[PDB]
Amino acid sequence: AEAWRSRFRERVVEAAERWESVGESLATALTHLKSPMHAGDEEEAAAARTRIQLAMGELVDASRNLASAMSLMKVAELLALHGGSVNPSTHLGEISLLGDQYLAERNAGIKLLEAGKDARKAYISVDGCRGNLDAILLLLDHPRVPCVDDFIEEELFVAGDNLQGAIGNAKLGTERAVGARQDVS
Repeated sequence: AEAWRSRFRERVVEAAERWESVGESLATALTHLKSPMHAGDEEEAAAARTRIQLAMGELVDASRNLASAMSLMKVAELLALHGGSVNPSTHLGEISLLGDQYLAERNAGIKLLEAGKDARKAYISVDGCRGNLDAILLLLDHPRVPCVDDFIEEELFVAGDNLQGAIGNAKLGTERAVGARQDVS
């Protein structure tokens, strides 16, 4: 009923920082993916590869900070499940079983559980976007393929769609994590 609650707050505070970093990296990645990419000239292909490598660097940052946010939020939940348990040998089965003396942590925990889902969906969508950008890199090395620029256009569209999905998940996840922070601050 004491120390774990501070640790819980610190983890929620740090999770919200990670989430805000994720949103910034995803947004910057998308700025690189707006205009068309072309393979039919070596200079245009090089321009496109550079844009892709910039986007990829932002997506690695986003993925890392998503992985950190998930870990932090999970540890916070477990702090509460163990900390809130009446018997020192056992942990609570789920956050909604927390006693009403820990209402702040219980309210925060409910948000962290859904933020966890938001983070996992964002992570998956980022990996999808990466997959599309990897496909474009393959297509840029086959300029003689008929219709190669149509295939690039297809993959670029899907990359943006996947990334826009992640952006939406991160918006919600960040909102939940800041809500959780507010619950315990």
